[PDB]
Amino acid sequence: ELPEDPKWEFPRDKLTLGKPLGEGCFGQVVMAEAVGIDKPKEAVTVAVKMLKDDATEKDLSDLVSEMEMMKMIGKHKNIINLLGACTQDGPLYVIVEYASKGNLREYLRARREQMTFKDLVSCTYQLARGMEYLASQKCIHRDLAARNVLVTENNVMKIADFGLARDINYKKTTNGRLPVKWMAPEALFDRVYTHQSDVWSFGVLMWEIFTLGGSPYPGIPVEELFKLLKEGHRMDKPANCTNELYMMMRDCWHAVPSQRPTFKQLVEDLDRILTLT
Amino acid sequence: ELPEDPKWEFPRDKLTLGKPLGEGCFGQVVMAEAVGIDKDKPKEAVTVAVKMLKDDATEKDLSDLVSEMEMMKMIGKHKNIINLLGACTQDGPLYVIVEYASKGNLREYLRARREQMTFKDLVSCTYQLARGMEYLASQKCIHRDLAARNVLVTENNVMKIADFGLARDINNIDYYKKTTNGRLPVKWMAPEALFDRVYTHQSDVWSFGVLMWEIFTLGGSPYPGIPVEELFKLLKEGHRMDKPANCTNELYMMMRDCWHAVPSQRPTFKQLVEDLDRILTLT
Amino acid sequence: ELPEDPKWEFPRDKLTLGKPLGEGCFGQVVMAEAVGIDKDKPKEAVTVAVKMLKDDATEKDLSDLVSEMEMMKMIGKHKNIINLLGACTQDGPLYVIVEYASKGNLREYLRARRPEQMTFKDLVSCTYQLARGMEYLASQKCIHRDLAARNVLVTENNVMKIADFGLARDINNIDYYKKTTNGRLPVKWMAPEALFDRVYTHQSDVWSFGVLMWEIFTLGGSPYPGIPVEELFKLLKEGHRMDKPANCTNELYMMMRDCWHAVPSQRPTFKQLVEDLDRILTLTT
Amino acid sequence: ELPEDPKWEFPRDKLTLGKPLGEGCFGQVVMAEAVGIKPKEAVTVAVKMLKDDATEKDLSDLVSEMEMMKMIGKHKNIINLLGACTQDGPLYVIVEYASKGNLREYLRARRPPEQMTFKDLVSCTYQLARGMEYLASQKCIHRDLAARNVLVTENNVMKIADFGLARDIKKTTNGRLPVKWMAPEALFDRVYTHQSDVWSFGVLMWEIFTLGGSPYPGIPVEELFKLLKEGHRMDKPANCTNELYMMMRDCWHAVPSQRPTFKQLVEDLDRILTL
Ligand SMILES: Cc1[nH]nc2c1N=C(c1ccccc1Cl)c1cnc(N3CCOCC3)cc1N2
Ligand SMILES: Cc1[nH]nc2c1N=C(c1ccccc1Cl)c1cnc(N3CCOCC3)cc1N2
Ligand SMILES: Cc1[nH]nc2c1N=C(c1ccccc1Cl)c1cnc(N3CCOCC3)cc1N2
Ligand SMILES: Cc1[nH]nc2c1N=C(c1ccccc1Cl)c1cnc(N3CCOCC3)cc1N2
Ligand SMILES: [Cl-]
Repeated sequence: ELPEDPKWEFPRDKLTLGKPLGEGCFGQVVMAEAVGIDKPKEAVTVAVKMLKDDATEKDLSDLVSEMEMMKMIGKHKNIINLLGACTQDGPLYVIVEYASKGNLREYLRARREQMTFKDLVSCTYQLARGMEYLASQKCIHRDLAARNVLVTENNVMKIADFGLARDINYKKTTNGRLPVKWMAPEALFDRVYTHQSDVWSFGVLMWEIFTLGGSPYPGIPVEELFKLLKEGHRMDKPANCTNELYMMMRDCWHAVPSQRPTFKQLVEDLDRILTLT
Repeated sequence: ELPEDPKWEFPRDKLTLGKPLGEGCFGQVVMAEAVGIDKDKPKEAVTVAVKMLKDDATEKDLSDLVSEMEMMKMIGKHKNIINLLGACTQDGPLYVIVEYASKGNLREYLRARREQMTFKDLVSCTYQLARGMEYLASQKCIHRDLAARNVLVTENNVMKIADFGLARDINNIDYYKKTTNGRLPVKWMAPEALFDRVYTHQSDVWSFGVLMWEIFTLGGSPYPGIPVEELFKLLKEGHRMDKPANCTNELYMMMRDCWHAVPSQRPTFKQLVEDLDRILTLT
Repeated sequence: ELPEDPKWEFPRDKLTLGKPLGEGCFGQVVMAEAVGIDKDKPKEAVTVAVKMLKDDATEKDLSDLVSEMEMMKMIGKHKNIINLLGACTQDGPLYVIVEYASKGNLREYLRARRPEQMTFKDLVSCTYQLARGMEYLASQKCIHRDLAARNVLVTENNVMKIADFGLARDINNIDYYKKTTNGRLPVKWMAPEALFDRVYTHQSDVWSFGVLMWEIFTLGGSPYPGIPVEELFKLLKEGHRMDKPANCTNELYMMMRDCWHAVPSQRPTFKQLVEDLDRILTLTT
Repeated sequence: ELPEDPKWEFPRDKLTLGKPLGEGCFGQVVMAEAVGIKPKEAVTVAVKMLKDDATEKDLSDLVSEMEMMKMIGKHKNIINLLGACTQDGPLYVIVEYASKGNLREYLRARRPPEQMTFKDLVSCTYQLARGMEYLASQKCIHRDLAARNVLVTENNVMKIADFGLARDIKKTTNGRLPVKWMAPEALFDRVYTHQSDVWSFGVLMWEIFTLGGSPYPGIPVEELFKLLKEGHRMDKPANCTNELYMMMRDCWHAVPSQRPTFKQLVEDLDRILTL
């Protein structure tokens, strides 16, 4: 039923299972070592993303689309790479890179052995760079939340959850099935997405980073949240982040999409900060 | 955002917060004692289940919860379907107040009894989940998600259907293929919904057959040993799950009947209510 | 060596072959004149077209004819459908004879007369004959799976006749006929349920009939114009349906849309199509 | 929708659509100017594409045909793949263009009542013969060898074509191949052998020597099996020299081991051209 790209395909037999990394509602993945993925005969360890016993058709449609999305994006230091994809006789298995420390939100939450401010800027800098590569490839993430951004072993940040991604190169969905708190007003109300919306989500992502994994829009119910955005309630600055970042961070959250800064602008703005810290 | 249902609204202050009865991936429900709701105008506390969106939320998830409140008001009351005691639409975050089932949901109700359950008792639940469906489909609605995991058993064991938020009104046009197929789990879905993208009343009966399978083989997963990806390939082939152990052939023939390839020829929901009534009567 | 059917047999000596009329992937038909083939008109030569194996013969083709011949025996005579007149089944080559329509297959014939002259009433009238023809098949519990405009032969004086019966199969006790999957059918004229669920029925035929009206209405135009077969599946799930032809009246177009309903239970059955068409037909003058 | 092989894929924009070049009931082939190939120049190619009446099974046959072509490689005397469009949009499989079409027609349109002489008739046989030789040792077999499925190349170079019914090396359905060109060994027991094609080749030789005349003239397909079951063999064509007639008999040998091997046939033919 599912055709196999020759370059991506990997034999089912070669791969070996490991203790499951996680079992989310979105998808199930099991850590595993796959040998000779590149053949160099190296038994690399790759997390595998796969379906649950009961899978929604949209999940089936989404994971497969997520696998396809990885092929288009070029290998980049920040975005999580796809090393090999399996579409054998058995159930579809996707092989991804393994990030030893888990997602960004959970990594900071476990460091409230300490996180110096320079590292926080560095963590922020890498995300901008990743988005910049995606912008060049015209891919829009649609999430950009700390909770699905894998931070790898030796602290190099990695973007993740490309299942929701679409290739940009307005009206295919109402921009539902996405976390509202991390979602842009333009997408929320008019159901269209653009690079700016990721930047707004990225603006929310910065609060996740600067609140040491803290949840955004504290004390506000999602139903209530529709109203504040129209009137302009933007969250106050996190303690650790310096004031200069806030003007940039707040600028990302804008009423009109055109005003919001593009990624090229953000990385360049961010590159200097690391230098003077 | 939210209007006013004078009969439906229940003030936030009257209802009391409680320990959570599970946190679903889609939404969170927390137990509550409803001071305000009146069994017969007592104004005495009655236990209840509050269903609320958890703060991290899907864009659709807010909509689905709102749809669930809207869907239930239209349905009315039947002894085989979950009640709809209250809503807190007027203020704060949406809170939906729905009656509580002591025994819990049917799928795990059966797994934990693999206690003693007589064969007929099992027929009774299957017979019952059929009476409820008949009323539900006689109100020009398609539940669209029938599965054991969503049939809730009350204390004293009276089966109540749940998760009504997904099902859509089919009153004058029968759910043409608008859907993008993210609506339902593949294992419990009908083939026409899976392939054609059309859902009719009959598709609940295809789903109902799997519900008969789950109930009959002690809350067991269907299409076991078969990956979802591979499932589609033999659905066209027509291979179907075999009769669960200790199930009478007559129920199995009824089960296979539900599994008819042609939606038009599947047993009508009235027939299912009618047969089981005869079947159950013998013993 | 096939078993003889006494009624169908037609002596080889009586039949004397004539020049060939087109070629197909199922074999070929050569015009022939058979003496007194039609009962109640004995000792007369009535032109007949004989379906015979192509010099190069597909094994499926040999089997195909045998099956095709069997279908003719069961359907029974009808003014609007091609009818078996006789058959050659004995020792030697197997010639199967079938009625000869002077004008030819309908889609091409229409393509003959796009501004010859064809008035709108004839186009509506022509559809009525096909709908009536289909009803007999529905009544006789058989389904013509490949019901498309190109295969409908129209006779001299326009008595439209159905054709290319090898695909159609009996449904005496089982309605779906779900066993056959993707063996040999056009995607564009296939119904949606059958294409995806591998089930065919009479409501399923009407969808093929639905398209057949469109081909006929726009002078034998190809169905689903400008859209490739490969990408047809995606639009079909989404609900795209071809637009009404410029020639078409609104009333016919609603029936066309009516014949394309997603749910088979909902589409009209052939009795309704013939009845609805008859009224529309009545007001033509 | 379909996995794209990087080597084979050719961008849709690059190849101008062009116009029709003959037709077949199963699929449609249309000539086109395909810029590029590693010439880096624009030259004509015939792309085979799904026809309007798309059979459900027809799509599978097209994919199999593309697959067959990929493994074979390139030979002088056999039509070989020139890359295919693949994943984006509609699927067109591209093959090399032949100028004069199928050989059977080419021979018919060269019957008197510069026509080919006897050496030219022999020359076609050698080419066709060597091509089977190239195909031979690839662990592949054509399964349908006849004049129509053989395509001449502008400037007279013969190329075997229409590779869909080939399975690179007996559970096959064996419904879709013609009775007359089928090997007796193959038709009756449904067995398929690399050298079972010599009979097909033996029949093919006959088409060339009578400039395309239909094989077993006067014998209907229905009655054909009986003659094959008993001892029988097509008559030697008038144009062909007697030495060839025996080759056909040798090619038609009752048991598969006995039919001359493709190297043998090709080697035997060379002497004849050489002589
Ligand atoms: C797909 C993928 N690729 N790489 C991954 C990974 N998934 C996650 C993950 C975490 C929570 C929820 C969902 C998921 Cl999918 C992950 C989790 N825990 C890791 N850790 C092991 C060692 O110690 C700390 C914990 C590592 C991970 N990395
Ligand atoms: C919406 C609703 N209405 N009524 C409900 C209820 N939700 C559930 C539930 C069950 C499975 C998955 C999700 C959910 Cl939300 C529930 C769970 N467990 C119960 N039991 C308490 C006492 O101990 C045994 C267990 C009772 C429940 N009742
Ligand atoms: C089986 C049969 N029965 N009757 C037939 C007939 N076959 C055909 C035919 C047509 C299209 C495709 C396939 C076929 Cl087989 C036919 C063709 N051409 C005719 N005409 C000759 C004189 O010029 C005008 C045209 C007449 C025909 N009649
Ligand atoms: C695969 C391929 N490669 N090259 C091809 C070609 N297909 C054919 C062909 C022939 C018979 C049956 C099927 C087919 Cl598909 C072809 C036919 N006729 C040509 N002629 C053009 C000029 O006028 C006389 C006719 C040219 C052709 N070229
Ligand atoms: Cl139906």
